Amino acid sequence: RETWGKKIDFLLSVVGFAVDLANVWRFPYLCYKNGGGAFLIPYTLFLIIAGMPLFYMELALGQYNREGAATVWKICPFFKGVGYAVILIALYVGFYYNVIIAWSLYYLFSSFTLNLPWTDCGHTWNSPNCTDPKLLNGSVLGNHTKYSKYKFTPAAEFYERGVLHLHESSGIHDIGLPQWQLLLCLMVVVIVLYFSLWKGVKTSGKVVWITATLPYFVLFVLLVHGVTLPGASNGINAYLHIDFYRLKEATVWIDAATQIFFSLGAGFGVLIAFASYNKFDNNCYRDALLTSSINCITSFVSGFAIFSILGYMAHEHKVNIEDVATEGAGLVFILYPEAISTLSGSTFWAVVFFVMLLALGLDSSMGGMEAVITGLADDFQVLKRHRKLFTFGVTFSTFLLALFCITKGGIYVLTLLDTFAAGTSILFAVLMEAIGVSWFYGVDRFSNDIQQMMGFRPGLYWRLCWKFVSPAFLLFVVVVSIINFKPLTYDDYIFPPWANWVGWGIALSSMVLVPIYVIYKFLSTQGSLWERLAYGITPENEHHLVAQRDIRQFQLQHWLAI
Amino acid sequence: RETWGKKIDFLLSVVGFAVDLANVWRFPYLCYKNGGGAFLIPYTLFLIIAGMPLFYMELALGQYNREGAATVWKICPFFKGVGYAVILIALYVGFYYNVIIAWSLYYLFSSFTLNLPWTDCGHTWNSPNCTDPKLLNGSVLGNHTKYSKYKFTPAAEFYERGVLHLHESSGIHDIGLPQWQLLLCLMVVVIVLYFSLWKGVKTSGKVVWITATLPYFVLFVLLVHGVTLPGASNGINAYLHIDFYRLKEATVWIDAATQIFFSLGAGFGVLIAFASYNKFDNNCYRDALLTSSINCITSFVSGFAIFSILGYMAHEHKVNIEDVATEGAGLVFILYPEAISTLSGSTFWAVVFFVMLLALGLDSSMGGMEAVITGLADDFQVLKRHRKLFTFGVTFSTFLLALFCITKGGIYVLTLLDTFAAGTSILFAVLMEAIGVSWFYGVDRFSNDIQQMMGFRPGLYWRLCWKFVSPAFLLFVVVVSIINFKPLTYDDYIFPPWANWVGWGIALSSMVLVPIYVIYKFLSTQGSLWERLAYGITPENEHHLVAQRDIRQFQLQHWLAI
Ligand SMILES: CCCCCCCCCC(=O)O[C@H](COC(=O)CCCCCCCC)COP(=O)(O)OC[C@@H](O)CO
Ligand SMILES: CCCCCCCCCC(=O)O[C@H](COC(=O)CCCCCCCC)COP(=O)(O)OC[C@@H](O)CO
Ligand SMILES: Fc1ccc(C(OCCN2CCN(CCCc3ccccc3)CC2)c2ccc(F)cc2)cc1
Ligand SMILES: Fc1ccc(C(OCCN2CCN(CCCc3ccccc3)CC2)c2ccc(F)cc2)cc1
Ligand SMILES: CC(C)CCC[C@@H](C)[C@H]1CC[C@H]2[C@@H]3CC=C4C[C@@H](O)CC[C@]4(C)[C@H]3CC[C@]12C
Ligand SMILES: CC(C)CCC[C@@H](C)[C@H]1CC[C@H]2[C@@H]3CC=C4C[C@@H](O)CC[C@]4(C)[C@H]3CC[C@]12C
Ligand SMILES: CC(C)CCC[C@@H](C)[C@H]1CC[C@H]2[C@@H]3CC=C4C[C@@H](O)CC[C@]4(C)[C@H]3CC[C@]12C
Ligand SMILES: CC(C)CCC[C@@H](C)[C@H]1CC[C@H]2[C@@H]3CC=C4C[C@@H](O)CC[C@]4(C)[C@H]3CC[C@]12C
Ligand SMILES: CC(C)CCC[C@@H](C)[C@H]1CC[C@H]2[C@@H]3CC=C4C[C@@H](O)CC[C@]4(C)[C@H]3CC[C@]12C
Ligand SMILES: CC(C)CCC[C@@H](C)[C@H]1CC[C@H]2[C@@H]3CC=C4C[C@@H](O)CC[C@]4(C)[C@H]3CC[C@]12C
Ligand SMILES: CC(C)CCC[C@@H](C)[C@H]1CC[C@H]2[C@@H]3CC=C4C[C@@H](O)CC[C@]4(C)[C@H]3CC[C@]12C
Ligand SMILES: CC(C)CCC[C@@H](C)[C@H]1CC[C@H]2[C@@H]3CC=C4C[C@@H](O)CC[C@]4(C)[C@H]3CC[C@]12C
Ligand SMILES: CC(C)CCC[C@@H](C)[C@H]1CC[C@H]2[C@@H]3CC=C4C[C@@H](O)CC[C@]4(C)[C@H]3CC[C@]12C
Ligand SMILES: CC(C)CCC[C@@H](C)[C@H]1CC[C@H]2[C@@H]3CC=C4C[C@@H](O)CC[C@]4(C)[C@H]3CC[C@]12C
Ligand SMILES: CC(C)CCC[C@@H](C)[C@H]1CC[C@H]2[C@@H]3CC=C4C[C@@H](O)CC[C@]4(C)[C@H]3CC[C@]12C
Ligand SMILES: CC(C)CCC[C@@H](C)[C@H]1CC[C@H]2[C@@H]3CC=C4C[C@@H](O)CC[C@]4(C)[C@H]3CC[C@]12C
Ligand SMILES: CC(C)CCC[C@@H](C)[C@H]1CC[C@H]2[C@@H]3CC=C4C[C@@H](O)CC[C@]4(C)[C@H]3CC[C@]12C
Ligand SMILES: CC(C)CCC[C@@H](C)[C@H]1CC[C@H]2[C@@H]3CC=C4C[C@@H](O)CC[C@]4(C)[C@H]3CC[C@]12C
Repeated sequence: RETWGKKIDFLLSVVGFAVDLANVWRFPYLCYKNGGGAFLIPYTLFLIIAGMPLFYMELALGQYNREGAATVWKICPFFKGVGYAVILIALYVGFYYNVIIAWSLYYLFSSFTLNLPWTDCGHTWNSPNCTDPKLLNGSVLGNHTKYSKYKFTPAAEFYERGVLHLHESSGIHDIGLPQWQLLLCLMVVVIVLYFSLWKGVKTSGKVVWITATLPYFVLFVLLVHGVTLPGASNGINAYLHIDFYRLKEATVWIDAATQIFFSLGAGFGVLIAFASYNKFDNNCYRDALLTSSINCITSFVSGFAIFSILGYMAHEHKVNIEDVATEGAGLVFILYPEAISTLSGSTFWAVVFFVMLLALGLDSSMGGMEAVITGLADDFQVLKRHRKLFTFGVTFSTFLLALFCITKGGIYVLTLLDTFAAGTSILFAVLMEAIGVSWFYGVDRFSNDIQQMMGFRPGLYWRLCWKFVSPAFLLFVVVVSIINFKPLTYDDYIFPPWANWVGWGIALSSMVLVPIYVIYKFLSTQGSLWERLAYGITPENEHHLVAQRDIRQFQLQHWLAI
Repeated sequence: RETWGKKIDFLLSVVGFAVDLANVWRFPYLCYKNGGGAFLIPYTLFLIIAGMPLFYMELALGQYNREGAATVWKICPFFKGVGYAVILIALYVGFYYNVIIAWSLYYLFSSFTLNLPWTDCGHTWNSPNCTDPKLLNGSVLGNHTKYSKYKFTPAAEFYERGVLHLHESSGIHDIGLPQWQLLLCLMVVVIVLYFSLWKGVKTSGKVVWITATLPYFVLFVLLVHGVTLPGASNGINAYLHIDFYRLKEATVWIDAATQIFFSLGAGFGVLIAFASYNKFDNNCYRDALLTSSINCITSFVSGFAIFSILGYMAHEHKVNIEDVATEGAGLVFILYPEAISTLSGSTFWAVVFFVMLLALGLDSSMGGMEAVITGLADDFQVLKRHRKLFTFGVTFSTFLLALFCITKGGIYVLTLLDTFAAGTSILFAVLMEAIGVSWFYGVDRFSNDIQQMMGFRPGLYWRLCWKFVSPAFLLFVVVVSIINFKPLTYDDYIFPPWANWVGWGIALSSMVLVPIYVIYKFLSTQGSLWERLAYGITPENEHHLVAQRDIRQFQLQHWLAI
C-alpha cells in the first residue's frame, strides 16, 4: 500500500487534519440553533469521553489492519456490513457537501467586484422587502420589521434569492429545475475533484498545504474584527451564558455528537482509510490528543466569532440575536460576508475567505471520496486497477444525485440529508463499531495490537471508554434520537410528514446494512449453527481455530476482560 | 451454455413466442389512437420489410455467436456499447411492464366476486359523475354527457380511481405516495419473477405451456362475443376504413415500428439471448416466418375484437367511437372487463382472462429479465456464478424504480416511459445494429454463417433488406421521430415541457451509450489511429490480421458486396 509523505506526516501537519468544512460551516449554525454556550458543554463532554476514544480506536484499527472502511472488519466478518454503512454515509455526505463548495464557488464569482452584491439592496434578486441598515434615511420598511429569522437582510436576500433562488419554490415538493449557475459551479467542483483523486492517494500537495495556515489566519482576522464591532459584546455575553434548560433537552446532545463525528471524521470511514496508508510506528495517541485539542479550540473560537458577528448584526438591524439570522446550513454565508464588508478592502478579504472555504470544502470532500474508493477497492480488487473509471463513475453518480440540492428548493433536500443521512445512522454505525471492537473482538487484543504498533498499552481510561463509556453513551444518544425525534423544520418552512418518512427511510437504508449483512454471512456459510457463528465471530486468519473448537468469544473470560 | 428443452423447441411451440403483453395490451390502444385500419398498412409494411428481416438477423446472430445482448458484438467491438443500450432499454421496459402485471393482479383480486366492481356505479371510488348504461331510468347525468374520452363509465371509474387512484393527483408533479394495494401487487409480482429466474434459464414449464393455448382461446371467445353485440358492426366498419390522411402523418409509422419491435422483441436483447441457448441446426428462417405470420394474424384479430367492443360500448353509451374510451395504456382494462360482464358467467371468464394476461405479462417480463441477466453475465463472468444475488439485486432495483408507476399519478410516468424509454432510442439501437451487421461486419460473412448453421444462404431479398431497405427505413423513422416530435399528452392531461425534456433525456441515456463506448474503446486501445480503428472494426478472433495489415473494412469490395 501507499504511504503518506513526510510533508503531511509532520508533527505540525496535524493542524491541517484538525480543520474541516464542518468546523467552519456546520459548527456555527449548530451552536446558534442550540442557543450557544449550552452547546459547548455537551460538545466537550462527547469529545473527551466519546469522540477522542473512538478517534484513537479507528486510527489504531486502520493502522493495524491496513484495510479500507469495510474490509477492516476482517477480524469479525459479521460487522463488515457496518463498514459499507459508513461508506454509504460518506457518500450521502458528498451528495450535499459538494453542493456547498459550489455555493462558495459562486461567491467567488461574486467576489471579483468593487461593490459586493450582499452589501446593499437594489439588485434584480432583491425583493421589495429588502431593508439595508445604511438606508434608514429612506425607511422603506425600517431596520426592524419582524423577528422570526429576518431573511430581509441584503446578505440573506443574495443567498436565498440570488444564489439558491428559494423564492421560486414553496417546498420540497416543487423544487423545480436546477439553476444553471449552480449547475456549472458543481460541474467545476466535480471536475476539480476527479483530477484530485484519479491517480490515487496524494501524499502531499498545495491543497493540504494552504488548508493549514489560511483557515487559522481567516479565523484570527474575523475574531480581531468582531471584538471591535458595535453590539459584538452582546453576542459574546449570549455565547458565554449556559442555559441549563437546553441541557435538559435531548436535541443538544444529538447535535453535539453529530458535530463531533463530522469534525473528527468518525463514522464515515475516513479515519480508517487514512490510517491504512500510515507507518507502523505512527503514534495515533499523540495525533488523537492534538486533533481533539485543536478541534476544540477551533470550535470555541469559531463560535465566539460567530456570536460576535451575530451581535454586531443585531445591533445594526435593531433585532434580537435569536431572530437576527437563520438557523440553517446557510448561516455562515450571511454572517461572514457582512463581516467582511465592514473591513477595509472588502474585496480582497472576501476573495481570500472564499478561496479558503472552497479549499477546505475540496479537501473535506476529497478525503471522503478517497475513503469510499479505498474501502470499495479493498473490497473489490478490480477497482485497484480501474481506479480511473471507478472514480469517474463515483463522481458522476454524486453529481447526478446532488443535482437535487442545486435546485430552487434544494436547500430543503440538503437539510434533510444533513439531518437524516448522517444523523442517527452514523450514531448506530459507530455504536456497532465500538461493540464489534471492544466486545466481539475484545479490548485485550486491541491493546496488544496498540502495544506492538506504538510500544505501549492504552491506560485504564481508554479501555473503559472503548468498552463501557462510549458504547453506553452512543446507545443513549441513539435512544434519545429515536424516541424523542423532533419533526424537521427549516427557518420558517415546515417539512411535511412524508419528508420525515423519506429521511427516516434514507437513514434506515444505511442502518439495516448491518443486519442484512449478518443474514448474508449466515446463509453463505456452510455448516451447522455452531460453525456458522464461529466463522462469523472469528478473524479470517484464525478460522482454523473453528476446526479445533477453540473460540475465545464462546468463553466468559473474553466478555469479562475489561 | 444451456439448451432449450424439446417441449419449447417444438414446431407448434412458436405460438407461445408469437404472443406478448404488447399484442394484447399495447397493440389495441396503439391502433385505436391512430384511428384503426390506417395503422395496419404501416404495421404490415414494417413487419414484412423491417420487422421480419431484423428478427431473422438477430436470431442468426444470437445462434452463431452464443453470446448475450452486448457480447454478441464480439465481431465488432465499436458496437458493444449498443448492446448495453438495448439492455438498458429492456430494463426501462420492466420499470413499467411489471406495474402492468400488478394491475391485472389487482383485477384478479377483483374477479372473485359475484358482482364485478366495474359493472355498475355505487361504490366508494365511484364519483358522482358515474353514469351506468343500465341506470338510464334514473338519469343522474345521462348516458351521454360529453365526448372527449368519456372517463365516466363504471369500468373507467374503477380503473382510474379504484385501481390507480388518479383522482388524488393533478399531474406528474404531484403523484404523491404509492398505493399500498399496488405495492403488495408489485411485491407479489417481483417475488414470482425472482423465483422464476434465480435458477437460470427455464427450458420448459407451465408458464410457457399455458401461454400458448389460453391467449388464443380468450381472443376467440372475445371475437365470438363481439361479433354478436349491438353496435359492434359500427366498430368493424371503423376498423376496415383506412384514412389515408393518417398515413400522411408520421406518428402512425413510428407507432407501427415501435409495436413491431415490442411484439417481435427486436431492440431489447431478448432475441439474441434466446438464440444463444438454441441448437446449431435450428432453422431461424422458418421460426421468423411463423412468428411474423402468427403475430400479424393475432394483431389483426385483436384489433378487430377491440373495435367490436368499442362499437358495442359506443352503442350502449350513445357516444362516438373516437370518444367512447381512452387512448392510454389502460384501454384494455376498460374494454375487456365490460365485454366479459356481458357474457354469461362473467366471474369465470373474468378470472380466466386475468389469469391469462397475468401469465402473458409474467412470461414477457421473465424473458426481458433473462435477456438482461444473460447479457450482463456474458459481459461479467462473476454474474454467471452469483446469478442468485444478481437477480435479487436486479429485481430489487426494478421494484424501487417502478414504485413511481404505482403512485397516484403513476400512469403519467408509465406513459412517459412507454413513449420515450422505448421510442426513438430502440429505433436508433436497431439502426446501429443493422449498420454494424450489414456494413461493418458485412452481409457476406453473415450469409456464410447462416449457410454453415442452417445449410442455406439467404436470398437476395433478405440481404437487400438487411443492408439497404431496413437501415434506410430505420433512419427515416428516426428522422421523422426527431424532427416531427409531438408533445406527449394523456387522454386530457397535457404533459409540461419539462416532462418532455426528462423523457428525451431518458431516451438519450440509452442513445449516447453507442458514442460513449466508441470513445472508451478508442482510448483504451494502445496504438496509432490505424491500429485503434482496426482493433475497433475487426472481430476479436481476427485481431492478428491487424498485425498483418489485412483489414477487410479498409477495402472498397467490403462496402460494395451487396
Ligand atoms: C438498502 C437496501 C439494499 C439491499 C441490498 C443488500 C445486498 C447485500 C449484498 C451483500 O451484502 O454483499 C456484500 C458485497 O456487496 C457489496 O458490495 C455491497 C452491498 C450493499 C448494497 C447496499 C446498496 C444500498 C444503496 C458482502 O460481500 P462479501 O461476502 O463481504 O465480499 C464479497 C466481495 O465484495 C469481497 O470479498
Ligand atoms: C447515461 C450516462 C452514463 C455514462 C457511463 C459511461 C461509462 C462507460 C464505461 C464502459 O463503457 O465500460 C463498459 C463496461 O461497463 C459496463 O458494464 C456498462 C457501462 C455503461 C454505463 C451506463 C449506465 C447508465 C445508467 C465496456 O467495458 P468492456 O471493455 O467492453 O468490457 C469490460 C467487461 O465488462 C467485460 O469485458
Ligand atoms: F484518505 C484520506 C485522504 C485525505 C483525507 C483528508 O481529510 C479531509 C478532512 N476531513 C475529511 C472528512 N471530514 C468529515 C467527513 C465529511 C465527509 C465529506 C465528504 C464525503 C464524506 C464525508 C473529516 C476530515 C486529509 C487532510 C489533511 C491531512 F493532513 C490528512 C488527511 C482523509 C482521508
Ligand atoms: F431468454 C429468454 C427467455 C424467455 C423468453 C420468452 O419470451 C418472452 C416473450 N417476449 C419477451 C419480451 N417481449 C418484448 C420485450 C418487452 C420487455 C418486457 C420486459 C422487459 C424487457 C422487455 C418479446 C417476447 C419466451 C417465451 C416463449 C418461448 F417459447 C420462448 C421464449 C425470451 C428470452
Ligand atoms: C439513487 C440512489 C443513488 C439513492 C439516492 C438517495 C437519495 C439521494 C434520495 C433518496 C430519497 C430521495 C428523495 C425522495 C423524494 C423527494 C421529494 C421530491 O419532491 C424532491 C426530491 C426528493 C427530496 C428526493 C431527493 C433524493 C433522495 C433523498
Ligand atoms: C442513480 C443515480 C446515481 C444517477 C441517476 C440520477 C437521475 C435519474 C436523477 C438525479 C437528479 C434528477 C433530476 C433532479 C431534478 C429535476 C428537476 C425536475 O423539475 C425534473 C426532473 C429533474 C431534471 C431530475 C431528473 C432525474 C435526475 C437527473
Ligand atoms: C443521464 C441522466 C440519468 C441524468 C442527466 C443529468 C443531466 C444531464 C441533467 C439533469 C438535470 C438537467 C438540468 C435541468 C434543468 C436545467 C435548467 C435549464 O437552464 C435547462 C438546463 C438545465 C440546467 C439542465 C441541464 C442538464 C441536467 C443537469
Ligand atoms: C457532467 C460532468 C461534469 C461529469 C464528469 C465527467 C468527467 C468525470 C469525465 C468527462 C470526460 C472524461 C475524460 C475523457 C477522456 C480522458 C482521456 C483518457 O486518456 C484519460 C481519462 C480522461 C481524462 C477522462 C476523465 C474523466 C472525464 C473528465
Ligand atoms: C472480482 C471480484 C473482486 C468481484 C468484483 C465485482 C465488482 C467490480 C462489482 C461487484 C459489486 C459492484 C457494485 C454493486 C453496487 C453498486 C451501486 C450502484 O449504484 C453503482 C455500482 C456499484 C458501486 C457496483 C460497482 C461494481 C461492483 C463493485
Ligand atoms: C449511476 C450512474 C452515476 C452511473 C454509474 C456507472 C458506474 C457504476 C459504472 C460505469 C462503468 C463501470 C465500469 C466499466 C468496466 C469496468 C471494468 C471491469 O473489469 C471492472 C468494473 C469496471 C471498472 C466498471 C465499474 C463500474 C462502472 C464505473
Ligand atoms: C428483504 C430484502 C429487500 C432485503 C434483504 C435481502 C437479503 C436478506 C437476501 C436477498 C438476497 C439473498 C441472497 C440470495 C442468494 C444467496 C446465495 C446462497 O449462498 C444463499 C444465500 C444468498 C447469498 C442470499 C443471502 C440473503 C440475501 C442477501
Ligand atoms: C435511478 C436509475 C436506475 C435511473 C432511473 C431512470 C428513470 C426510472 C427515471 C429517470 C428520470 C425520472 C423522472 C424524473 C422526474 C420526475 C418528476 C417527478 O414529479 C415524478 C417522478 C419523475 C417522473 C421521475 C420518474 C423516474 C425517472 C423516469
Ligand atoms: C437507484 C434505484 C435503482 C434504487 C433507489 C430508488 C429510490 C431512491 C426511489 C425509487 C422510488 C422512490 C419513491 C417514489 C415516490 C415517492 C412518493 C413521494 O411522495 C415521496 C418519495 C417516494 C417515497 C420516493 C422515495 C425514493 C424512492 C424509493
Ligand atoms: C431503500 C430505499 C432506497 C427504497 C425504499 C423503498 C420502499 C421500502 C418504500 C419506498 C416508498 C414506500 C411507500 C410510500 C408510501 C406508502 C403509503 C402508505 O400506506 C405508507 C406505506 C407506503 C406503501 C410505503 C411503503 C414503503 C415504500 C414502498
Ligand atoms: C421488497 C421485496 C419484495 C424485494 C424482493 C426481495 C427478494 C428478492 C428477497 C427477499 C428475501 C430473499 C431470500 C432470503 C433468503 C434466502 C435463502 C437462501 O438460501 C437462498 C436465497 C433466499 C431464498 C433469498 C432470495 C431473495 C429474497 C426472496
Ligand atoms: C471480474 C470481471 C468480470 C469484472 C466483474 C465486475 C462486475 C461484477 C461489476 C463491474 C460493472 C458493475 C455494474 C456497473 C453498474 C451498475 C449499475 C447500477 O445501477 C447497479 C450495479 C451495476 C449493474 C454494476 C454491477 C456489478 C458490475 C457488473
Ligand atoms: C440499486 C439498488 C436496487 C441496489 C442494487 C444492489 C446490487 C447492484 C448489488 C447488491 C449486492 C451486490 C453483489 C454483492 C457481492 C457480489 C459478489 C462478487 O464476487 C461479484 C458481485 C456481487 C454478485 C455483487 C453484484 C451487485 C449486487 C447484487
Ligand atoms: C461526459 C461524461 C459525463 C460522459 C462520457 C465520459 C467518457 C467519454 C469518459 C469518462 C471516463 C473516461 C475513462 C477514464 C479513464 C480511462 C482509463 C484509460 O485507459 C484512458 C481511457 C479511459 C477508459 C477513459 C475513457 C473515456 C471515459 C469513459
